[PDB]
Amino acid sequence: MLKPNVAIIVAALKPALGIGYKGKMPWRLRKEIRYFKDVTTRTTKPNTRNAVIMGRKTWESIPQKFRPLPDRLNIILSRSYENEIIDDNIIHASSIESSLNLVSDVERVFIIGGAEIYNELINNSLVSHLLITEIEHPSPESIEMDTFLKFPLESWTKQPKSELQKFVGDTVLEDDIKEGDFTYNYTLWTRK
Ligand SMILES: NC(=O)C1=CN([C@@H]2O[C@H](COP(=O)(O)OP(=O)(O)OC[C@H]3O[C@@H](n4cnc5c(N)ncnc54)[C@H](OP(=O)(O)O)[C@@H]3O)[C@@H](O)[C@H]2O)C=CC1
Ligand SMILES: Nc1nc(N)c2c(Cl)c(N)ccc2n1
Repeated sequence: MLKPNVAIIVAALKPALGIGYKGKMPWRLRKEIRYFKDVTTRTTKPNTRNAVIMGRKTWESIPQKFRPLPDRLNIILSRSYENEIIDDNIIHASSIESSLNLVSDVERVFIIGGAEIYNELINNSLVSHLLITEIEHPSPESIEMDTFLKFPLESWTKQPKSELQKFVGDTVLEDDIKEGDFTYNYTLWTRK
């Protein structure tokens, strides 16, 4: 696959854009996990699938019994890996672009984390869209976080919900979803 458009998908707590703590997500938002699953799995073309790219630490954080993520091509990046097709669902690679050379019959490509991957790949011009779940809490400072997004948002434009809807197709997008003390909304951003 040559120069595909790539999307980053992440959930962050405003205003600092915290995304983790000691290797885990600092929240368990049931509806959000379901949205992640649907957006990253659904395709429109016929015999295609989407590809999810992640850092080695992220891969290792998924219980072995629950990986690879089903119904998607999984690509794991490590600076120590040789470009290798493990099986039909798993690819090992040392760079995003090399990994993409190994794929065919992929519709969309998503970067799913973690922090290091995100903070590095945001500056790669292959990244054309950001799907950011913006999470709000009454006392954000009470949530322990050690990992944050460092995205140059001044170079990106948040699109209206209509554009997000068009992006996701059929997926139901509820507004101001509440789960415990968290309130969240899905958003789409494109480069200026
Ligand atoms: N809020 C959210 O939506 C999400 C949050 N996260 C959070 O992220 C955190 C984990 O992030 P982090 O620890 O940084 O882990 P990552 O998943 O980003 O893995 C980092 C590893 O990826 C490899 N890697 C990193 N950059 C590159 C590169 N540019 N090219 C090739 N390989 C590269 C390296 O592997 P090697 O060392 O083998 O070279 C590095 O050690 C947790 O807190 C987790 O909860 C994760 C996903 C979503
Ligand atoms: N928005 C969004 N983005 C991710 N990358 C997510 C991941 Cl990897 C897990 N595991 C769960 C929810 C997510 N939610």
